[PDB]
Amino acid sequence: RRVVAHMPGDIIIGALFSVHHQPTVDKVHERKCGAVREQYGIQRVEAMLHTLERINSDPTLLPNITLGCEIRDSCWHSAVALEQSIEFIRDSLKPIVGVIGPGSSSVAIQVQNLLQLFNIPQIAYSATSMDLSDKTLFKYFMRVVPSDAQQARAMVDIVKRYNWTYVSAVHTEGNYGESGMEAFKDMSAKEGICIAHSYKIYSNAGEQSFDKLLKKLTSHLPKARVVACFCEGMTVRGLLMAMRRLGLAGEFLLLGSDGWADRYDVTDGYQREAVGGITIKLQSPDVKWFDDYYLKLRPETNLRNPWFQEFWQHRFQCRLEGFPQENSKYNKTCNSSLTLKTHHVQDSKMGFVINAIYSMAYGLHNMQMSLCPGYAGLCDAMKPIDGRKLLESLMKTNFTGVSGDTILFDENGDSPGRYEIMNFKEMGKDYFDYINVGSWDNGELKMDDDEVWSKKSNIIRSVCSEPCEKGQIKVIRKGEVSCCWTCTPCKENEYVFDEYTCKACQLGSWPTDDLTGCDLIPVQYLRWGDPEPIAAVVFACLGLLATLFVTVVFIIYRDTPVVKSSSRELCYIILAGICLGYLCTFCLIAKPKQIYCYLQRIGIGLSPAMSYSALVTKTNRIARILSACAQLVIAFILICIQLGIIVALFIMEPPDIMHDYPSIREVYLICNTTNLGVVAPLGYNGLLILACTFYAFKTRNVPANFNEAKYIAFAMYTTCIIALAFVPIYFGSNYKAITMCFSVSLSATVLLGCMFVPKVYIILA
Amino acid sequence: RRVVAHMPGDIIIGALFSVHHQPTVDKVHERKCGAVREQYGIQRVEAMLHTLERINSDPTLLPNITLGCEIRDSCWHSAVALEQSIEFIRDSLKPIVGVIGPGSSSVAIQVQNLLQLFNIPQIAYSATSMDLSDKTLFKYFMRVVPSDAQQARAMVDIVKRYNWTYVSAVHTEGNYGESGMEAFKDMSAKEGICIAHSYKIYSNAGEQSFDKLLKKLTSHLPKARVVACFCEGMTVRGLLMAMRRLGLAGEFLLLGSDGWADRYDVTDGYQREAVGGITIKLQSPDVKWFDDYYLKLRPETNLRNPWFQEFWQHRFQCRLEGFPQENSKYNKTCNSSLTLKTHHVQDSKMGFVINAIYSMAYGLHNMQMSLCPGYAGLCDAMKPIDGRKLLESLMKTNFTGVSGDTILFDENGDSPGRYEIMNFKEMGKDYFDYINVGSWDNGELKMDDDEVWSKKSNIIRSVCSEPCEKGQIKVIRKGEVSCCWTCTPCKENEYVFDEYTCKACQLGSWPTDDLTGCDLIPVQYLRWGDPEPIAAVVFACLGLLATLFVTVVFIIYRDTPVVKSSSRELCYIILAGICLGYLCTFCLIAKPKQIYCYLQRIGIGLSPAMSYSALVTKTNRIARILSACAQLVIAFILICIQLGIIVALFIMEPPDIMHDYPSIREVYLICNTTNLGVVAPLGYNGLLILACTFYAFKTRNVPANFNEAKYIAFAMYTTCIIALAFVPIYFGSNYKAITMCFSVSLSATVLLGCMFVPKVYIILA
Ligand SMILES: *[C@@H]1O[C@H](CO)[C@@H](O)[C@H](O)[C@H]1NC(C)=O
Ligand SMILES: *[C@@H]1O[C@H](CO)[C@@H](O)[C@H](O)[C@H]1NC(C)=O
Ligand SMILES: N[C@@H](Cn1oc(=O)[nH]c1=O)C(=O)O
Ligand SMILES: N[C@@H](Cn1oc(=O)[nH]c1=O)C(=O)O
Repeated sequence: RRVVAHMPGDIIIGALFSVHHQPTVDKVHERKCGAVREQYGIQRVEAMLHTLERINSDPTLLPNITLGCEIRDSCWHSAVALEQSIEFIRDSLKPIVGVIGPGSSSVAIQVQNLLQLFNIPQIAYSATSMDLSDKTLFKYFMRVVPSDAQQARAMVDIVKRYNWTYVSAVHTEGNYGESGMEAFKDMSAKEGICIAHSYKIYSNAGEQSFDKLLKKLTSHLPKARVVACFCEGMTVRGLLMAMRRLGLAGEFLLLGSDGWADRYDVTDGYQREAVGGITIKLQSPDVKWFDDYYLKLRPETNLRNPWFQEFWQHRFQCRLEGFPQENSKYNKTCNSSLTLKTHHVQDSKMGFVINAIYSMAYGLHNMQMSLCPGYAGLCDAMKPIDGRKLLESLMKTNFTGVSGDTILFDENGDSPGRYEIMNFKEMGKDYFDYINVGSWDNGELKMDDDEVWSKKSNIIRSVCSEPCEKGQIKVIRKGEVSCCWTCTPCKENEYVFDEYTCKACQLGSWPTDDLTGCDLIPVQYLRWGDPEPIAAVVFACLGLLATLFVTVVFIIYRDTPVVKSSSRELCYIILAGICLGYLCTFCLIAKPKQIYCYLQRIGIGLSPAMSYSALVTKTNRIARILSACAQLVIAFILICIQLGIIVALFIMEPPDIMHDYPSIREVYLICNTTNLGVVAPLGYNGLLILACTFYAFKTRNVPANFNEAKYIAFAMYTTCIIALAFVPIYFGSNYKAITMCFSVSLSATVLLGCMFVPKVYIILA
Repeated sequence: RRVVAHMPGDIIIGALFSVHHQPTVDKVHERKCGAVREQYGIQRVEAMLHTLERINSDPTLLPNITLGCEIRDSCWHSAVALEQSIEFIRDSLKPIVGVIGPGSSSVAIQVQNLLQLFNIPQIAYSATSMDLSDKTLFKYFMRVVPSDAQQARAMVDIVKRYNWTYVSAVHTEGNYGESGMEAFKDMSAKEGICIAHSYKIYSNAGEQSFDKLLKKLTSHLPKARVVACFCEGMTVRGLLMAMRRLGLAGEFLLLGSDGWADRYDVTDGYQREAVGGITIKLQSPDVKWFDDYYLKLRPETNLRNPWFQEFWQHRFQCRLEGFPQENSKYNKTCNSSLTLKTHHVQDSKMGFVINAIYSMAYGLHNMQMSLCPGYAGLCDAMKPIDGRKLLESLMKTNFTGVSGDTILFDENGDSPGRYEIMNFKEMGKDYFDYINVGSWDNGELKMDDDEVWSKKSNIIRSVCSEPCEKGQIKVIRKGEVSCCWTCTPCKENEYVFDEYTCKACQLGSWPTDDLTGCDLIPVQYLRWGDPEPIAAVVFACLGLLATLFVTVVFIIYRDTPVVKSSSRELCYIILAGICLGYLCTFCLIAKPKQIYCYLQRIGIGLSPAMSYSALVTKTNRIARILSACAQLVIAFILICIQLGIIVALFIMEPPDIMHDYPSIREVYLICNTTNLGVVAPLGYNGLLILACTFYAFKTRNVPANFNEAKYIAFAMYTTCIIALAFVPIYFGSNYKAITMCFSVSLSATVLLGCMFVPKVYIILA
């Protein structure tokens, strides 16, 4: 059977330390674990052997009673550890009062399922699963190291700190890896992280499995460069050997967990491939007295550690002759000058092992003090040491560790801890070692960003797509990982609403700069000034001066017989209307306002009706004679026909400015002028024009005072064509106001030019 | 301690049957399992304690040797089963050759991890998890039921058959639920299904936990109406209890699994909450010879089974007076008239238990006949029965099952099997039953869709969003599962590229019907129909007729002195140009072509200019005299200017068809006409017109033949005004061709109608 390392005592506590390597894949069934381990094996085994013969020699802990030990090998396998635990409990079918729990979390679970039946407390130093924190299933399990929830949080913090978004995930099969990845996914995908794929692999899988895994990992190589390994000690080594085999030598940045840590045995011979990796290590200062005791050890003297001779032969490649464990495999013979001092590395968690073997001692001491305070030794009430009492005392245990910090188990049998984010760099030529960079204690991580990536060209960001926010572009996600987007550009009309929708602005509106929001488009009107309104207003002003001159001539020659042929008042109402129609242009081309446009409508309406109606009455009188003072009256009544019409139109169309939007980009303001509200007065004016066309066609060339009718007929004919010429523009355009102004102005200055100008032209003679 | 049913023999098989219920959450640590179970307990115990006395009686199976037993209760818990297994192996520290392992995945693995260390083959009848198919970790585990991969495939088939896409999932904590749900998730998310959320719950959790789980499940009533368990017996019952408590009676459709099967003890008293649910049950015909043995049992005589009296007093809520197990909790007593024939239901896994026991017996028989073929009994070669040999013999066993089929173990340790879909329907009022509605065997699925939902208003398909492949509204996904999409339209000119993106068509193009594709929109041209161009062509034809009449008169009355004041040809060329006007109109309104382009340009550039040059020469000769044949040459030199300038513009701009895009919806075909390419000939025409105006008023009214000077000046004035009247429309419009046609026509019929016509007006007398 297997060998065991006894040491005598009054109270015996067990331990399970992974002295030998994991059994190979092909010999799992035989359960014959392979090579020996130094750090995880002989160092730990020696620690107990010492940290009990310190406790025994110390009078202040457990006086007059001697803790012994039975240290037994678990080969880091759940099957072997279970058989060893069975060997532990064979006595209960001297009793074992407790064990120092095996390193692996899955192995810890397997051994706990058996130990809790016989009420045997178990203390772990490296088991770091969340699954072991549930006291319903694991009542008799306590740890001196924090859970790996905090470790997953630390890894997530590291990932989020360096913009890393698109990462790959690898985890060892078991409880450690499974729980690690579960926590990592749950608490990462929430915040910002985005896992490309997750792969699982056994520690003892063949090289073929690792090759396949590396191919699958390289499948996403261009984008996902960070691999987040909640993996174990040997899984990462397998990955490194696969990397060496496949020729890939630094396209990945492995992001380890507390299986890689500070360990040198996982990067021996493959330092070129793992350079740049970030690991997370439970903090524990190196003990000193253990080194002093350990370095002086020799294979000749240490008989109490049955694995010592084999390890001694394995480390320095030679053989021992004068001892049974010759192991003739090694050729040369060891000389009496070899020592462990050279290339001596004391692993992490050597603080934790001693802290455990203490916590157990302090629990025993407290329960001894409580049960029989008077006696000093094994009292009658202690001979069958009760598991329940021991666990009750152990739950509330509280002391100072070797590191100087204090140890307390909370309600979950757990102890708090701080992480230390190591980094694998290359100091000199062919010289690699782990460099402490950061830390993480209770959600706060201090990181030396300078030490990692001693430059500004850090590792390529593990992102699926570049930041898509340069302007109008707006990301669309194609069903796959929510962190792969395309850069589809929205249109100029819309602005980015969120980041996945862009929404159109109002009918009169435009997106602001940088597409941040939307704001009202500036309004445009016919400003006072401008090219064309000057050409309008100068025409209007010169027309006003001309008509003032004409009325001055009229009033001067008030009683002249050559002009006292027609009704003088009739030849007045014309010019008054002309003047009003002239000021109509001025009140038309102006800043749109409530007070202005109704007056503008009145101007465009009445003047070219009343003046032309006076002309109609004059032509009526002439044609009928070829009456009395009633004609001035009929004029007034004829005018009014229109005043009533326009006042009626004023009701359904009150003067109020509305904004016009011919296109999405420009906005104009005009009042309630409408096609129906303009055509009707223009229609009436047109009807009057057609009525007076008949009388024009009647008069032809009648010999009158200075041949007035001959000029007025031609004038009215010209006005007809000028009026009908401008309709296509006015129907469809944005120049309605200026066109109306021009049309009115040009319709005027023509009738006066032929009805009054020749009279004034010859009035000088 | 815990009682253990014995039966003496030579070779003792063990077994673990869940006689008692799972220990409550509060008393897990005490390990006191609660109430007794009939189906999963006493029925199975009675089965084994018979089959192994039928086998003993049978001479053809294991002759001259008597199989025994040692049934123990696992209480459906990992902890209790482990201690029972320890009790099994205590002898090996009579030996137990093997066990009929517990039917529970987690319990199976827990017992296996202990048994394989002692080479004890274990056969499970109800452990269907996938994890137990690995022979690297579970070399000593065989089962007579198929794995859960097939069951997950069956559930996925059922889900996909009824269009169910947005589903919710709950699985019992443990190896069975976890593995089953992992397989279901993979195999569903691969194909087309879409899980809203996944919940995990322990089967023995309090009512508060189930209430919280049901709240989380009701968080998605509107869409996720199907919840697909893969959960255990006493987890669907928890769901039903929560449904009863918070008053849901059909808001969900539970889709059960092998755990639910058709068990009547998971819906007793909660039928109203579970109506309509679909379950999956391993097919096993009811064994008949077992019923005859079972129904005749009496508590007075049956003293092999130690649990039988307790079960008897539990089933009939009474107490037995004459035996120590009085259990005075019950009030009334039991008369000698109770019989198990009332409401007798046989569990749906009684085939598999007997099959497993037969398998173990046949394996033992094979190994017996191989090791010592001659001797009939237990030869000396098997006093220490080796577990390895027994496992080797078991792995290749092959016999006929109780149901009728054959039992064989493949290389993976499991056995083939077929499933049976079932539906829990309310047949009569206050009467419910499980109805077989199909089956599932090796991939192919048959379902009687008529029996389930005997209507068309079935359970609403659980979809997060309506299928939005309608019209042109596209699909956008929003950071949640690629099944909860909001449907948005895109622009009318845009056609759908794929299900998620739409893009606009070309500058000149339009999306086809149903927005599937894009096609070239037909071009729009100056159609020969329509009222306006028909009127234009009629006017051009009338102009041609007028010119032909004029030339007929012109020639008839050529040499006559009344018209022989000016050069007939000076007049003729004018006539040639006026005809060329109408020819230009004809060549303008047509299909725009390469030839027609330059022809139309030549016409418009030449005709009016060459006519007006002759006109100005004719006017200026008379004006200056108020000569000879030099007038024709001095006019031709002016005519050459248009030819030169048009040739220059021809060199600058070649004639070609140009396709214009006024809007995204309208496309026209026009020529390469340019503003600068037409303004210059217009400029020359204009300066010629103003020169003619200058020459006009000089002559004013001159007495000539029919007083030509009287009319021609007025005619040209009319031409000038009509020319400048039409230009605003041509400046802004889309009807350039027809506007130019009208302009040319109007400029025509005036140079003749009152300049040539008066000459011939009195030519007939
Ligand atoms: C990205 O990382 C850099 C430092 O590596 C720093 O700007 C910050 O942590 C991140 N920036 C953004 C915009 O997320
Ligand atoms: C939905 O299921 C029905 C059968 O129940 C069948 O038409 C097809 O599988 C699905 N129909 C559509 C339109 O996808
Ligand atoms: N921490 C791991 C165990 N472990 O694996 C290694 O390779 N080192 C180490 O400590 C766990 O909690 O399971
Ligand atoms: N089939 C389950 C076990 N099981 O759970 C129940 O509630 N019934 C039942 O058979 C498994 O394979 O784990």
